[PDB]
Amino acid sequence: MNSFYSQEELKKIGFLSVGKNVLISKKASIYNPGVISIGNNVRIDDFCILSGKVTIGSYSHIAAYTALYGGEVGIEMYDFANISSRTIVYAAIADFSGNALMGPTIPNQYKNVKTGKVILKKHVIIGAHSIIFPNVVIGEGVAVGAMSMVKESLDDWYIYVGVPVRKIKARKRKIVELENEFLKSM
Amino acid sequence: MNSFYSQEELKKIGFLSVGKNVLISKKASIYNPGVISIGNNVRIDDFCILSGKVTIGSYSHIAAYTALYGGEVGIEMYDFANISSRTIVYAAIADFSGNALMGPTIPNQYKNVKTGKVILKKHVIIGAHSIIFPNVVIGEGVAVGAMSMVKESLDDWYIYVGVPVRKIKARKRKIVELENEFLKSM
Amino acid sequence: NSFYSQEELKKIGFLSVGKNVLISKKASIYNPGVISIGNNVRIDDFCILSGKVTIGSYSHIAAYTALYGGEVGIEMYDFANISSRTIVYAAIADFSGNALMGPTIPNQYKNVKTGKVILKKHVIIGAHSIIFPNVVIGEGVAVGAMSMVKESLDDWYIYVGVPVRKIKARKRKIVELENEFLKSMNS
Ligand SMILES: CC(C)(COP(=O)(O)OP(=O)(O)OC[C@H]1O[C@@H](n2cnc3c(N)ncnc32)[C@H](O)[C@@H]1OP(=O)(O)O)[C@@H](O)C(=O)NCCC(=O)NCCS
Ligand SMILES: CC(C)(COP(=O)(O)OP(=O)(O)OC[C@H]1O[C@@H](n2cnc3c(N)ncnc32)[C@H](O)[C@@H]1OP(=O)(O)O)[C@@H](O)C(=O)NCCC(=O)NCCS
Ligand SMILES: CC(C)(COP(=O)(O)OP(=O)(O)OC[C@H]1O[C@@H](n2cnc3c(N)ncnc32)[C@H](O)[C@@H]1OP(=O)(O)O)[C@@H](O)C(=O)NCCC(=O)NCCS
Ligand SMILES: Cc1cn([C@H]2C[C@H](O)[C@@H](COP(=O)(O)OP(=O)(O)O)O2)c(=O)[nH]c1=O
Ligand SMILES: Cc1cn([C@H]2C[C@H](O)[C@@H](COP(=O)(O)OP(=O)(O)O)O2)c(=O)[nH]c1=O
Ligand SMILES: Cc1cn([C@H]2C[C@H](O)[C@@H](COP(=O)(O)OP(=O)(O)O)O2)c(=O)[nH]c1=O
Ligand SMILES: [Cl-]
Repeated sequence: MNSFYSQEELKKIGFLSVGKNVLISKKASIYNPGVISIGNNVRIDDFCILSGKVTIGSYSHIAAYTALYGGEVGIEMYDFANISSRTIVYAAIADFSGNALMGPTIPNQYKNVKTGKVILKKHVIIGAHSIIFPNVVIGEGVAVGAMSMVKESLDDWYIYVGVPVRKIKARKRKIVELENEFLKSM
Repeated sequence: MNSFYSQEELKKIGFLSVGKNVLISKKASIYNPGVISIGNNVRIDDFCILSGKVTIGSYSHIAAYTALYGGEVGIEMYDFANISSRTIVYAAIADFSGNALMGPTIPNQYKNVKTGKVILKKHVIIGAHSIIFPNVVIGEGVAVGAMSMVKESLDDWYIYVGVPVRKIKARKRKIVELENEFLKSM
Repeated sequence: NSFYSQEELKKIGFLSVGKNVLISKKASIYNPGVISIGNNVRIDDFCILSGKVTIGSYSHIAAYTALYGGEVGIEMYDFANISSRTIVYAAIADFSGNALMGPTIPNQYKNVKTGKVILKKHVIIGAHSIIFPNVVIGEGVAVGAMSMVKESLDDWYIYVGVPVRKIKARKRKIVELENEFLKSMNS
C-alpha cells in the first residue's frame, strides 16, 4: 500500500500553508501545524516528527524517522533541500556544560537554552542519521555525509563529514544546470 | 494537540508504579508495564520503547525514538537524569564474537547473553543517537555527547564523547546549587 | 506484545511467508507482494520494509530498522540478524552534485546508485548502522554498532567504523552450534 494523507485530509490539518502534491504519512507526528508551512511536491515519510515553527519549500523529501524540532525560532528549508532517514534538526538545545537544569520538566528560569533559526539553503542534502544544532545555516548546495554532526554554519558548495563535520571536498555545481533544465519543462 | 495519555488512561496500563505530572505518548510502546515504576514529572515522547525492567525517577525527559530494553536485570535512572532522542540503553546484549547464536529466534543454550544492570545517576544526560551497553554505571552528573557509545561505567561529573567514549573535560557542578535553589522554593 | 495473528498475516499478502513469523503491527510493510519471509522471524515496532526484501529463517529485525528493497532487493540468509535502528539501502541518490535527488524529481535528472544487498549466513549488523547498495556482507561477518558499510565485506570478520574497517576474525564456533540446533530438531 502507502501511508499518505489525501489532499482532502491535508486541508483539514490546519497548516500555516500547504502546497500541492504534498504527501505526508499518517504515521508521522505533526505538532503545532498552525506554524508549519510546506511548498509543493514535498514528501514526509513514516515516523517523522514536526514540532513548532517549520517551513519547507518545494521538492523536498523528509525521509522516515526524521525529527524537526522547529521551536519558536524555527527551521526553514529552501527548495530542493532533502533530508535522509533518522536525521534530527534542532532549533533549540539544552545546556550540557553543567551550568543549567534541563528539558521540559524544569521551569525555564533554571535552564539555559541554546537557540537560533536553522536554515537549509537550496540543494542541501543531509545524510542519513545526522544531527544539526540550533543557529546554523547549511550553505547552498552543501552535502553532509551520513552519521554526521553540525554545530556551525557551513560554507556553500562543499561535502562535510564526521562528528563534528570536517570539509572533505567540493560539491559539483551541476545540480544548478539540471535545476534550470528541469524547471524549464514544467 | 499532544499525543499524551490522560491520567485516566495511564492507570489502565498498570505500571509497577506511576507518579504525577507524567506524560507518555500514545505513540510510544510500553511492554511489561508491571515491571516499570515511574516517578513524578516525567515525559516520554513518540516512538519510544520501554521494555521490561525499567525504573525511572522524578523530573526526567526521555526523548523520542528512545529504546530502553531492561529485560530482567533492568534499567534504573535517578532524578534529573535525561535522555535525548534516539538513544538505546541495553541491559542485555548478544555475544558478537562468533562463539554464540543470538536473538529471540534461538534457544538460550546456544546463546551467551551478556547481561548486567544499567544505572544513570542523578543529573546524567545522554545526548542523541547514543548507545549504552549493559553493566554500566553512568556516574552522577555525567554528560555523554550525541552519537556516543558507552561500554565501561563512567566517572562522576565528566564529559565523554566518541565511539567508544573518552573523557574530555569536567562537567560544572553549579546544577547542584540550582537543584537546591529549586527544590527550596516548593 | 505487538505482533500480527497468524490470521492477520496471511491477510497481508506477502509473496511468500512461513511459520512462527511474528511481525509487529507498528512496523510498516510496503508492497508485501514482493517480500518473502522464511520461518522463525521477528520484526519489531517501527521497522519499515519496502520493495524487494527476501528474509530466510531464524532472523531478528530489531525495532526501527528500515529495509529499502527497491527493485533490486535486499536478501538475508538464514541466521542473519539486524539490530535496532539500522538502515539497508538497495538504492541511493548520488550525493556528488552531479544529479538531483528524491521521489519529488523525475527519473532522468537523478543518477541513482543501485545493486543487490546480500546479508549471508550468520551475519550480525550492530545497531544504528547503515549499509549501502551493491553490497555483499560475507558469511558470519559482524559489523559493530554505528557502522557504515559501502563495499562488500569478507567472510568471518568483525568490522567497526565509518566507514567500516576490518578489526578481527569472527569465530566459527557459531557454525557447530548451528549444526547442533538443526540436528536437535530431527532426533
Ligand atoms: C559523504 C559521502 C557522500 C562521501 O562519499 P565519497 O565521495 O565516496 O567519499 P569517499 O568514500 O572517497 O571518502 C572520503 C573521506 O570521507 C570519509 N567519509 C566518507 N563518508 C563519511 C561519513 N559519512 N562520515 C565520516 N567520514 C566519511 C572517508 O573515510 C574518507 O576519509 P579520508 O579522506 O580520511 O580517507 C558518503 O560517504 C555518504 O556518507 N553518503 C551518505 C548516504 C546517505 O545518507 N543516503 C541516504 C539515502 S538517499
Ligand atoms: C558534548 C558537547 C556538549 C561538547 O561540546 P563542547 O563542550 O562545545 O566541546 P567541543 O565542541 O569543543 O568538543 C570537544 C572535542 O570533542 C569532540 N567532540 C565534541 N562532541 C563530540 C561528540 N558528540 N562526538 C565525538 N566527538 C565530539 C570535538 O571534535 C572536540 O574534539 P577535540 O578535542 O579533538 O577538539 C557537544 O559536542 C555534544 O555532543 N552535544 C550533544 C547535544 C545533544 O545531544 N543534544 C540533544 C538535544 S538536548
Ligand atoms: C563490534 C564489537 C562487538 C567489538 O567489541 P570488542 O570485540 O569488545 O572489541 P574492543 O572493544 O576491543 O575494540 C576494538 C577496537 O575497535 C573500536 N570499536 C569497538 N566497537 C566499535 C564501534 N562500534 N565503532 C567504532 N569503533 C569501535 C575500539 O575503539 C577498539 O579500538 P582500538 O583497537 O583502535 O583501540 C562491539 O564494539 C560492538 O560495537 N558491539 C555492538 C553491540 C550491538 O550493536 N548490539 C545490539 C544488541 S543485540
Ligand atoms: C518509505 C515509505 C514509503 N511509502 C510508500 C510510498 C512509496 O511510493 C512506496 C515505496 O517508496 P520508497 O520506499 O520511498 O522508494 P522509492 O525511492 O522507489 O520511492 O511506499 C510510504 O507510504 N511511507 C513511507 O514512509
Ligand atoms: C515531540 C513531541 C511533542 N508533543 C507535543 C507536546 C508538547 O507540549 C508540545 C511541544 O513539544 P516539543 O517539540 O518537545 O517542544 P518543547 O521543547 O517546547 O517542549 O508538542 C507530543 O505530544 N509528543 C511528542 O513526541
Ligand atoms: C521490543 C519489542 C517487544 N515486544 C514484545 C514481545 C516480547 O515478548 C516482549 C519483550 O520483548 P523484548 O524486550 O524484545 O524481549 P526479548 O529480549 O525476550 O526478545 O515485548 C514487541 O512486541 N515489540 C517490540 O519491538
Ligand atoms: Cl529512529
